[PDB]
Amino acid sequence: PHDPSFTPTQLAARAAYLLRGNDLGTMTTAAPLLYPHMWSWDAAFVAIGLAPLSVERAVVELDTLLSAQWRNGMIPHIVFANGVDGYFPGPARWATATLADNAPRNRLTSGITQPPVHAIAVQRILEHARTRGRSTRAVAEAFLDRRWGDLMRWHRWLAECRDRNERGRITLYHGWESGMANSPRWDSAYANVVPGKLPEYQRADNVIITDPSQRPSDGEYDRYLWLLEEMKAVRYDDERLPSVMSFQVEDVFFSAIFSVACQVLAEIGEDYKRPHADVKDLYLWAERFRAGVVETTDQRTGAARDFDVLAEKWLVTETAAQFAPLLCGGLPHDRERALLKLLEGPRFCGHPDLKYGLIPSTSPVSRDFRPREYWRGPVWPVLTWLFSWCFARRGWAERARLLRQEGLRQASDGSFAEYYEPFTGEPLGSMQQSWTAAAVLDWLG
Amino acid sequence: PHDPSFTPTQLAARAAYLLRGNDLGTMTTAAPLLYPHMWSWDAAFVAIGLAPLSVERAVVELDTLLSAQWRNGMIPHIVFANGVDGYFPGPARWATATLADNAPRNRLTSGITQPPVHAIAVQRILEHARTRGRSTRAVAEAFLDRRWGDLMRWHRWLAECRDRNERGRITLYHGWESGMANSPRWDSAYANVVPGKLPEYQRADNVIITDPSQRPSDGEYDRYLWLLEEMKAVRYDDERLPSVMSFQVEDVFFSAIFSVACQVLAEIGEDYKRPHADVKDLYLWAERFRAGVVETTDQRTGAARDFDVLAEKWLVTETAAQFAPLLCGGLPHDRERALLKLLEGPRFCGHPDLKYGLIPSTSPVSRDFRPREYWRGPVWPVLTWLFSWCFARRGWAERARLLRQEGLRQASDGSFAEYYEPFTGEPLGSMQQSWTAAAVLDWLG
Amino acid sequence: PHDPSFTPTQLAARAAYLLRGNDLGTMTTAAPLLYPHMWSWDAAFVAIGLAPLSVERAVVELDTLLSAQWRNGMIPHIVFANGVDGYFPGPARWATATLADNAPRNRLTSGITQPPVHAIAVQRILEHARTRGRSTRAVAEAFLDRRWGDLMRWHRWLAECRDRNERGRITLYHGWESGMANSPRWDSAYANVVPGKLPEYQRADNVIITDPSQRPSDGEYDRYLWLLEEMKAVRYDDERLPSVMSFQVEDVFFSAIFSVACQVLAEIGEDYKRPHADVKDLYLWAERFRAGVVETTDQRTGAARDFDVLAEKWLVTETAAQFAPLLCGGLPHDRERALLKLLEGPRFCGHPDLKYGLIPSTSPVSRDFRPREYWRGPVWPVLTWLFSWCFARRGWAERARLLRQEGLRQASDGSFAEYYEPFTGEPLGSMQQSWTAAAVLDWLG
Amino acid sequence: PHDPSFTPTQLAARAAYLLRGNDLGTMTTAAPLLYPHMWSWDAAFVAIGLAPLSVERAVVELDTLLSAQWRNGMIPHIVFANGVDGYFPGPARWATATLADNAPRNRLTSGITQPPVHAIAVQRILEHARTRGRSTRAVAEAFLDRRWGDLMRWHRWLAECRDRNERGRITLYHGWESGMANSPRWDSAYANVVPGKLPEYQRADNVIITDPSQRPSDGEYDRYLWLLEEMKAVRYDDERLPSVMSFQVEDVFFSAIFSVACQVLAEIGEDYKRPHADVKDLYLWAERFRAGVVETTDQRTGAARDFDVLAEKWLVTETAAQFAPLLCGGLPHDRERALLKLLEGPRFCGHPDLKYGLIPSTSPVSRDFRPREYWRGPVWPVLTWLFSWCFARRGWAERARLLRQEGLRQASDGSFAEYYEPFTGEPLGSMQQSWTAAAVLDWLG
Repeated sequence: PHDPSFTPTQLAARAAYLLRGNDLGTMTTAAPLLYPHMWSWDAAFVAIGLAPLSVERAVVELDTLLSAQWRNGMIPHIVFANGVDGYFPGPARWATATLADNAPRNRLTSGITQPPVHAIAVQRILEHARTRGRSTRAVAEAFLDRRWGDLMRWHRWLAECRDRNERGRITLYHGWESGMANSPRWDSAYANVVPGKLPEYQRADNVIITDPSQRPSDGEYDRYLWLLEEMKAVRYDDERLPSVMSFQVEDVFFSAIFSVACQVLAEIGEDYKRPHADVKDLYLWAERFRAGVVETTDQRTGAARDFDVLAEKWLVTETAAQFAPLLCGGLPHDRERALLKLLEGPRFCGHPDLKYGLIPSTSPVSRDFRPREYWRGPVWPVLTWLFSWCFARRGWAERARLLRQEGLRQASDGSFAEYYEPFTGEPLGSMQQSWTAAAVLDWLG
Repeated sequence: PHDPSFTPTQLAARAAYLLRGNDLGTMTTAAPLLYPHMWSWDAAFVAIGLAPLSVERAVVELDTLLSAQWRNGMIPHIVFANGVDGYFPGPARWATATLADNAPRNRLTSGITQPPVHAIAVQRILEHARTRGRSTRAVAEAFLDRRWGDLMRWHRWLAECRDRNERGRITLYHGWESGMANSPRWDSAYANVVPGKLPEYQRADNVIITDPSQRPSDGEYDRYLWLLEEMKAVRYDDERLPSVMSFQVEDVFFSAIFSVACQVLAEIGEDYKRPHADVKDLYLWAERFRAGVVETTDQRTGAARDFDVLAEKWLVTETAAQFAPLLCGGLPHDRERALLKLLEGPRFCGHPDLKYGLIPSTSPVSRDFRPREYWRGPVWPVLTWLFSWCFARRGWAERARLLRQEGLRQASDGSFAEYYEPFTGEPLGSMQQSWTAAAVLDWLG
Repeated sequence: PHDPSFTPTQLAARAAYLLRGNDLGTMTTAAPLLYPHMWSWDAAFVAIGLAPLSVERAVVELDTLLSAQWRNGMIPHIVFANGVDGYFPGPARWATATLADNAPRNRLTSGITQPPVHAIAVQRILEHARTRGRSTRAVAEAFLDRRWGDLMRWHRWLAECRDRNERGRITLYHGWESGMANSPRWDSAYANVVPGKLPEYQRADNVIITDPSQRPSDGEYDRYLWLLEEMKAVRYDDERLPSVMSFQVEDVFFSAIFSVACQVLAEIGEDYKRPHADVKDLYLWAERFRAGVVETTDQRTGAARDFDVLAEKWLVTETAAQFAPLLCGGLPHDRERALLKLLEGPRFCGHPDLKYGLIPSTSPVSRDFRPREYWRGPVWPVLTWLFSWCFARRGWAERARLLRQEGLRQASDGSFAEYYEPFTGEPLGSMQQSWTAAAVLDWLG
Repeated sequence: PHDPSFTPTQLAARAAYLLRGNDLGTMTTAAPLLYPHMWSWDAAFVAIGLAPLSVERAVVELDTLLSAQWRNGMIPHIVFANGVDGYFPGPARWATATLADNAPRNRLTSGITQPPVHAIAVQRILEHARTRGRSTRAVAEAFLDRRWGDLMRWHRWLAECRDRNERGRITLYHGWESGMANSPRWDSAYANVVPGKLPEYQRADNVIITDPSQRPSDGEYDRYLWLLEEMKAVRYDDERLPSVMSFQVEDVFFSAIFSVACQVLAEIGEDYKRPHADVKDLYLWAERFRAGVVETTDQRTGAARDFDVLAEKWLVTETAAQFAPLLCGGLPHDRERALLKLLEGPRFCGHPDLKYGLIPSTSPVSRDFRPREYWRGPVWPVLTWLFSWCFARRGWAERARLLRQEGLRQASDGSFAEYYEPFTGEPLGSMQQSWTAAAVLDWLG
């Protein structure tokens, strides 16, 4: 009654209870109903959440994801559960099994990608395994033996096929590949996507989340689904997409995560005596994408910009993605101090009306801000976790600690919500969201 | 490496992870492999462990158990999982579905009972639900509406059919009904059980636990299975068992739990406006069994004795069951002080070689003590929990706290072992034992 | 910032820092400025708070108090610090050094008493000492050897000199002896106190606490100080007080504390082989004062009434002292259930406007309620602690737990306030109050 | 009992109780008896430990130290408490009041310096203050206004007067200035110190710590005290010390601490708009002393060497000071990996006989190792803390976490020992050492 929050032990227990409850056997759904399949970057965070519970099962989560890797190295953003419906677009709509030459056999997947947080999950698994003794280390090391090549092929596909011009930024062909479907970042690029005759469909997502203020609009879904038509028309061929896609953007946040992931995987490579050529390529990509991210930045504030490849235009918006350079490093000293002032100030974590000192997905002072509407404003625990972990890696121990503390305070209601209203703290999106439980589990230690 | 123990949050998370992992859907197995079905008093403890995680699912656990209640009110000690093998004796051996007129329809069960800890689980569910607000209170109250009569019929069957002579002690027809299969308590009664021609069988339990030092002997299993033959021969008829059973003992520990359970259920009855006649009967039974327990006690030490009904003999052994009167109250002041001195002294919790200050199942100084052998010596987390909870209810806050603290220290290895070696702390029995995880979850709060 | 509360470790650290900061050497002040001397029941709580930090120093605190015990057994409510000013009435006003035949030599004290919580502090010291090993047990046991007789003389003085008619209730000659100066309990007795020629004085308390809404009025202080004149006029002679005092009340809360303290001290005496005649007397007094408390109770609600000895009338008020019978036991079952319903319902802990689920000193629905005014409404951490500890000793583990949880939530601001505003949680009275820090330290474990 | 360790809250409480117990008013002694005055780098750590308890009192600690700063900027290593005896050499032996032109007025101090950890304490005070709201921020900011210039003069004195040749390393004229009196680092330099006519003296330190195995030898003390005679003979004149001192070493650990402290203080200066010329000088010194540390390093292992200025030779020893480059950064990637391998391997934290995974002051495999003898082997909580904090600032979050976890495990006995036996965990040196309590308080959060 007086305090509906849970203690740290109750919260850790409920988080673990949730993760096991979303386990289908060898894959964990991203949420019970809204996302009843395996999503790529959710699966990485699920592996992080499972590592304190079972290193073996955390490795299983990544093995399942990597078993769905495309022939060319791409990790698709959905690995569909066998016989499960209730998410749209589902496998019939993607038609990758029939159309895509590089699609896996004996797995059904989507035909687009998602950010490469996977190396970070591998590091957390290895860190847990090393505290657990010989048998558990052997599990994690056997996973490295079995999957190091697949991880390399994933990073190599990103570096070679989504950065064809060696600019150090990743090109996306769908806003879904950013992880942030309706971010204001993509609005001006989506405005130039004009659907042709689009085959009939009915959304599933807003049958589960019925409050229209919390999900994208019908007109946005028409553009999301039209881009699918464009990809299917060229049978998901990498070489043909640049010629046909109505949406081609360089995603600076994805690019910064890739830089970090390359550096992380390179250090794993050195510690576990992987091939020197692989380690050298990883360090090369880490520096290439760090530089690519820095090249986008405002010289006064450090804020990173996305780039619309079709319009040949920097995309200037006020979202959390602006803070990409903080994740990967590389900014000059003065510019990074300015970027931190922006982060901590009244446009983001310093905004006087926020319930928690956390990073809203869109600045509350932006014209684009909508406090309930998915990536247009709400506070996302997954981002809080990713920022806190990257900040700790930068050496910003107190900044990381504060994000963790506020994230745990927000999460102490036990809803494990997908995102939270930034002013009232109301849980929004799906409840029982796996990567929110995973963030809590990793934080609580 | 240096410290393989888990933090309170890691331990709570792993305990919850385990409980959900043993969940078959509407019943939780007592262990993954050794006990791959629902056991009656394990199910009560599972409900206690689930209450901090999901009041709804805790209620489901008790609903499933009570759906298997016999027509006469008996709660059987096993509710078998549909299609699951691997425990022996299984349903084919009991043959209750074919033979027992009072057996449930559409559930397969054993033909014997187990201690009535269920009311304690109901109290813990209600206590959790009241901290969680209106909707959760409604779940727990709807369970009371739906199951109060079944709980009454359970207590009434114990009081009327297993205490036919109104002595205030429960008669058992199998040592398995005590929850303590090979306790030294039953050795002299088992010595008078002479098997006839016993149908061939092969144990399953020692295929899973292969160390022979940790389980009962083949000769003990022959007697356990012969008693089954005696019960089947009279088709599990309550009225016929006293005439045919080679094993008839009054179990003072079971009797003390019943007294406590009656008092607990009576208080629930008063708080939730149940029928006055039911509450009055519960208080009557609570006092009858408190007196029955006290009547067994040594006048100098307070230690409670079991009674062999066939031999007409008090059973004097040195096991944790001696402390029955501490659970239910009723001893004169001087005698209870003596009993506490026995508990805290060098024969039990004070023994100088114990790794933890916990109650061994058999006194280490007894000729009967075997440090690995099931109920002949090891320390059982389930007993630690039951003693700590009953002690707190007596008002012995520090004694309860110390048992909890030592139990948590012992459990901090994360094996969730069925029992522990009292000197080395080695985990024994089944790992991943559900009621050990439940004790940890309840303790950690 | 977004949440100014302290973590448990920060709170425990700050509580201990405070207690050591208030240590003058061999006595701890009750607060830094408002109460810059040793008060008797504060000193008991200080000893409880010191026990987790230093058993030696906890023992010193009680040794210092008992060194000021009067020749007849009375423990006076203030032991003044040598050469310290800033509290009024000071030693000159009491004039016990010169007037009181029973006052101690080479300590300056007041001339009235306070509740006998001291045995509870001895129990907590012994419980800590027993967890700390041999040298620490030796310290606590030596304190018992040295002070058991003084503790007996304290209890004997209460039983013989403040319960002259063996009614099982303690008579007070000053409202200050209740520990609750301006409780509504005493208003009708104080209305019959008419000061004669009262020597001029200036208050000190409201120089420190200047907000007039938080302290008693000048008119009340005139009565407090006039009662001192009546005592001085008979030189504090126990035999003459009944003939001259304008204020003579039986305090049912003090009486219930005394019942509990006698039972606690008797159990200590048994455990440490103290003289049997002493233990027998303690148990006799425990039951006499239990019965005396029960005799006062409302036949419907169980609520305990104080008694005005001069007016020969029961004093019916709506304060926390009504709950005296819950501390010591003795109510018939049905009436204790009614009393608990009153405690947990909308007149006390269930009042809908309370910030915390805690017991206000006066019911918010009473015409006497004043949310800021000392004992006329505020929530006192010292009472939360006493009720929680007594409730645990009754066996009401969950009720005790809930009081401790809410008390720790309230105290997490780190002000260690004397009392708190019941609706807003505003800290009131002296900050850095020693017994509030002691409560927190005992709770946090 | 079965486990004498304290819970986190009990430990935090006892640490704070200790720190307040060692408070003389405006300075905290480094220990109760062994070190009954203010030491300079202890005072910095005391301020860190006080910051979670009282930002005001933490600031006072540094104000008291800086009030004893010499005219030339030097912070002396002892500020003597007025009229306190029991440490030798005391103020009479140093004779700085009468001989040293730069000694402060109305403070008594020693005549040598100690490592510049002070900026790290300022950062922790500011970080706490920023979580506590406006009044507390005002206190910390006022301290910066009042003392920024003194902090600059301290850093300037080190950079200009103890690095006269701009080598980026700090020259010591006494092994006591390293904070590590009897480190094997200094043995070959001390072998070239030949006392002349040394005035008679009696040690005080080994009257308190009487076990000869835990303190330096008489022969070492003769050399410590003779160096004082050489300084007094030139009246502590900075310009004359190079011409007369028999001990002149470049201390690479002190140098690395100075690099870190300059970087930390420069960031503070930027954040609080201090003069730009000061910030520029601080960053210049941070990089100069980083480079100076790196220049000393082994080309295979990265291990840092001290330099004997008189012998013009690198000092190669196997102590924790080898790890200086991990604190300040600057090693090439491959050599820093080698240095981390040395730290985590069998010569240091991975030695198989260590009770805790912590850094011994001297390698257990070195011929110089002595497991009880002050800096010749014991594990020092102060160094665990410094390494953990510096490692977190490098971004090595898991390495920092592991040091803190093991440090808290070691400290959970509550002795707050000066140092610990590396194999048995036996507390050694002074108990109730202030900077050990400070480490614990900072860690527990």
